[PDB]
Amino acid sequence: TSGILLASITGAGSAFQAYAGCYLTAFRNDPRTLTLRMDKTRGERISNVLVILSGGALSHAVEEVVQIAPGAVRNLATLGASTVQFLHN
Repeated sequence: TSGILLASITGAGSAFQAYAGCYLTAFRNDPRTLTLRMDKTRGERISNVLVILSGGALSHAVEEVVQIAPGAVRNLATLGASTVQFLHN
């Protein structure tokens, strides 16, 4: 239960370093979804990000693995969470 509050992510987007050399932008285009665009990885290889959603409607955190190429997008439901963190899987 650490991260940025989802309420602080807007349609404009915010950029994160998930782990060394791996950068992504998160956008919140509606209150139910989080859109992740992969921006850069070491060697431009497929990412290996762990997304952790917590708080809010969630009594316990939920995690999702995101393995996508730079330039690709992953949409995920936020499940009423308050908080999100990006880490290395």
